[PDB]
Amino acid sequence: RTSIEQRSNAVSQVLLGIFSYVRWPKEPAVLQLCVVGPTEYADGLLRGMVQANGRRVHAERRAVDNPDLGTLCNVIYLGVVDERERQQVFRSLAGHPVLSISERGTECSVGSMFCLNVGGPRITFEANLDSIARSGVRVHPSVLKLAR
Amino acid sequence: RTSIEQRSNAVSQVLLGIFSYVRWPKEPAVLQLCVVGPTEYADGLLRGMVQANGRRVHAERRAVDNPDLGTLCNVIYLGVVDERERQQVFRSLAGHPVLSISERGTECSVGSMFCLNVGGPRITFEANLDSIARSGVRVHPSVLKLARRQATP
Ligand SMILES: Cc1ncc(CO)c(CO)c1O
Repeated sequence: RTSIEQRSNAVSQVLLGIFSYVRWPKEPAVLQLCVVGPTEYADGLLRGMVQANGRRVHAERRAVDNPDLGTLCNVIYLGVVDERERQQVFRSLAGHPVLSISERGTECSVGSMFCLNVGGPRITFEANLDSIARSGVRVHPSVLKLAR
Repeated sequence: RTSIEQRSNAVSQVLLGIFSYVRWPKEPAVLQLCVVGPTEYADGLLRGMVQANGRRVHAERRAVDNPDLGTLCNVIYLGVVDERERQQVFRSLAGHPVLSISERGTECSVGSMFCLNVGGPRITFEANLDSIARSGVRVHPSVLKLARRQATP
């Protein structure tokens, strides 16, 4: 088991944790996760995951310029994108109840609601409170206790 | 246009095509492939592949800063990394017989032997003679027959 694999599984676990604080307006029977753009640590997600409640999380890769990310995805896990691609993605998510989490995120000021920092002894993440507030999903504030 | 999983599967086949033109000085029983950095089209590779002669390609992701990439990997599928990360990677491969292929076309300028262009109707690729020469492996020039046909409607 490589360190990328260990981390990938941790990313899976961190994500499940975050998911538990999120509520969608209409809760789907199967939670759709979309991995968008190049990622290092999404392989665990892509094998599939199940929430504590029993809801299955189905994950697949979708393209940065898929115009239907907002209706096809309940959760976005965002990899390497440039500014024009990131804007494209979030224009698709606009007005839809979509949880967004980015794999990197030096700053986490614009774009995703939560930004993982995966390198390092443990995975940490930051919260973008403004993204959270414009996101369409409800987020229990206790999740911030799990952030950095 | 094409789907992501379609492209990934096609990436597998282009890579197998490229492998077929390459020879390692001491041919291993199992070809070791390392996916390094963030990738969008490597999920197929990571299932493992088999070459026409029946040799298996074992694939796994490895860290950019793994100093033993050159020793642990026969092939590098290079993802989308930064300047410093890339330099680390190729410094690690120096003096080791390693085939390097990049997911994006930008990397032929900076160390990768082959560089894929995945968007479009077919997957095309370009190559760099400098990086090939210093690679420690032999590449038959016929490899560009595959690139040319891929680039042809
Ligand atoms: C594409 C290409 N790759 C490799 C070589 C020699 O390794 C040649 C011939 O020098 C070539 O044309």
